[PDB]
Amino acid sequence: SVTVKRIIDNTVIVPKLPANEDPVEYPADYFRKSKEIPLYINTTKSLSDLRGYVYQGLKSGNVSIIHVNSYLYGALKDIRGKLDKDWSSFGINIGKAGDTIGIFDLVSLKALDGVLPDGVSDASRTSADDKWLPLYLLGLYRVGRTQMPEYRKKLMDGLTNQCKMINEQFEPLVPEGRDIFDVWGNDSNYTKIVAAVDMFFHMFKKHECASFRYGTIVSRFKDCAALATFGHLCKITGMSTEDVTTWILNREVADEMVQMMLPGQEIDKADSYMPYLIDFGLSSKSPYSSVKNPAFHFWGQLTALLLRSTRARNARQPDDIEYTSLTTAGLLYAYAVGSSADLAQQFCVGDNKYTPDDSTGGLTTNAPPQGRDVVEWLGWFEDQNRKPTPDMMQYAKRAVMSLQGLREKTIGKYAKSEFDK
Amino acid sequence: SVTVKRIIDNTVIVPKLPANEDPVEYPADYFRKSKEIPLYINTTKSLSDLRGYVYQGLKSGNVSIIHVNSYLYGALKDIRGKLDKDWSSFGINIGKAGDTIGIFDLVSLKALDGVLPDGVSDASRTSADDKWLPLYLLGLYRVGRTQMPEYRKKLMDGLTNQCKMINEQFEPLVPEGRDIFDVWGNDSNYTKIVAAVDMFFHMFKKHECASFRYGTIVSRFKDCAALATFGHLCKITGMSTEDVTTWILNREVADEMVQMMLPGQEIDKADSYMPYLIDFGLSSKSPYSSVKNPAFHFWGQLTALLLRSTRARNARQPDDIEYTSLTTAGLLYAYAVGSSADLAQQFCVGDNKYTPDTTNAPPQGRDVVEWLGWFEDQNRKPTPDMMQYAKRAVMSLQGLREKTIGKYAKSEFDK
RNA sequence: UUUUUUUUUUUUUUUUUUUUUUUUUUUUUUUUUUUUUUUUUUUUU
Repeated sequence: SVTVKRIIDNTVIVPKLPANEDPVEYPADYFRKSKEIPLYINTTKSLSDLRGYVYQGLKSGNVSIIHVNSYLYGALKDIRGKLDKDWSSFGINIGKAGDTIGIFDLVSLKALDGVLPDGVSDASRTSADDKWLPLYLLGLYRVGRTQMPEYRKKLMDGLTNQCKMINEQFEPLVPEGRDIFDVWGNDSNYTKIVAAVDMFFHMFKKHECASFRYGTIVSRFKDCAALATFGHLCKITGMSTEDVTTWILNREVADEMVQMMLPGQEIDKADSYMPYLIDFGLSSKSPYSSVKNPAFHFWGQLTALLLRSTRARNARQPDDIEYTSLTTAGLLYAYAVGSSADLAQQFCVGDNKYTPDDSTGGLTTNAPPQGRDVVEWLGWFEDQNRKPTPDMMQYAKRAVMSLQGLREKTIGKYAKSEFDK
Repeated sequence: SVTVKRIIDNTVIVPKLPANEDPVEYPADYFRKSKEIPLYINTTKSLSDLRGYVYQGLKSGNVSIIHVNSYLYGALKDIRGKLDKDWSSFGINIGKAGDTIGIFDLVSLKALDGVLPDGVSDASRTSADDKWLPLYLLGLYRVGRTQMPEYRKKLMDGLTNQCKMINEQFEPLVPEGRDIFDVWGNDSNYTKIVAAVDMFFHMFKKHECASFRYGTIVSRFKDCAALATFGHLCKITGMSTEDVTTWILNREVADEMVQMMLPGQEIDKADSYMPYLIDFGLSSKSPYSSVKNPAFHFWGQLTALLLRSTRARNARQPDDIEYTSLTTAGLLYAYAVGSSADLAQQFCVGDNKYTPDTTNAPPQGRDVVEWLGWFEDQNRKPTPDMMQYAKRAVMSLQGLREKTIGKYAKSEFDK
């Protein structure tokens, strides 16, 4: 309808509305530009010194990020790990058959000049070093993310990990909520280390030091929720990835989907850079984020909730998506899966059940399709005047009533308002 | 009916009522007049000094706006940012062709003479300067707007931002509510800076200092709510902008609409001056305001509420609009969209579903004409199903502030 | 006794402001107050 007129007086009006941008950036379409990920670990002073500046700065309640980065690089240059097979991503050849490589085999540059305390702090601290101190430093990255009292839930475990080798304790005193170390995550160089470590131990899963993954793990797939919700959807319906896809039933979800499955981005790859696209700063607007995939995110989570997901009762309810239609589509999917059990004899002793029996005996009209086929159901749905039948509605009610403790703006609370009146 | 007579005695009466004015002012119809936006950053004394007068005045509990403006101009003349493509708005050619430009490439004049403390304050403060001090100053603009305890919600984040570089803390002590800095927003020169900064970093989205956008952002589209509600309406119904338009069903909403879509105002433009029409003082009565688009604003928000918007349960309920009719029209729109799911197979494996296969059964899709007609058939009075639809949309809403269209909606439909 | 709205008037008549506002919306990115890994009956000589 490129053209709209106003009837009263036959004048043209040209409906337009403010431009929005934030185009996503994929990982591949970046190793076009550079062919290395720069890690500006700056000053290169003694490790013995650095071990000091931190062990102090920590107990103190302030310590330069610049210092901790430098210390980490220091205690982590263990060139451990022997390449099982080969290894390469996005063209970059990280190593190969049994080469020996270490964490920072992901691209080190140095820089700047200014620091803090002079040359050499308090010698008091020894090689109660690598062992555990780095783990702490990395641990805090995880803790620095959660905005809620749950943080002290993690820190608890964050140290009841820790105790392993020396049995120390707390270091700061100040809660968090953003101010303390909670802002380390804002240091492009810090994150790059966290990512490099996680990506590294994800490969050498078995390694005395692979315990460092604690707290370094919440960097893997950071800002890739949509991919995850898609994964859960499959697991939770029993359907294949291609079958689940066909059940997508509104454009902007298909749009979203197409956007996520763009090829040659290595998402199905074992150990690639793609999962850390954010923390290595490969991309500044993830294509797989839940906020750039709102329609999908809603549909997928609402559906899983109707199918009894626990995860899904607390997902966030995006804004500016087409709710009513998104949820009608979810209901249907949920209803189809919900009433047609896979159900098929699996083992036997000489006597199977052949499902056959002259498969026609009950309702032939408004009895809904047998299996889980989009076409059968779409058609059945047409037959129903494209308006949810009372049973579906009943299905939804019995899935959302008896949910309790629902945070507002979650799709849990949305679902319960919509269906359990 | 230019003529009204009184039956009892055949005398003419001439109904008239008080004149109202506030005609709107568009942005374009202004770069007719001037061709520059004047920024009277006054005194031009040392930055080192200024850094002082504020760092003091702040911790104190009073500091001249005049000073802070000057300080800002001081720490912000970073001529950073290299023009990606070209850049021009309303005729004004801001930059070009790989040019390098900085924030204040939007028109500086100087003025007046009088100030406050003498020449040089407390040297105590250094270049813990640009880094973070300006951000604070700008941050306050945002905080200075909200009239509610939510302000300390923003200031919280307003500093837990802050904490990056230096880790400082509070500066005033006195809450807010209009008195402290909450009045900086009244300084035509202050705002002009806020706008210039926002408009600048909206262009150079990627820039070490682009973090300054915090708190400078609520100036973008300030007093342009109607435009926003129209955008949400589209997003929330799934309809195109031209299709949504056709669902407008009462004159004064069409009037309103026509007013908003006046051409050559650059509203669909990426980075124009239009969004900052108020803070650059391009216009003193926005055409896009919610108060100059009441009917639209009501209709648009009511409809979105029926369609499950969360945003919309708290919109304000304008006065002096035609409620009953405005809401009948909204209901219908909401009912149409609400019952006809887009619903269409999108991916396949060799076997698509071809959709191919009464009286008071309502139209199939979402077409105004089909529905208008169906509605005629219904004696232009909402059927029991619609009414039911409305109820199930508004009951189970809780926590409604009064004068919101949330509360209006719940009173009308969930008896 | 004579009185009688616990009425008053003087003007009034939104415990409305119009100057601009109107999601007690938002840096951005983002969103199970998920997860180290192993487990996961606050089962047991």
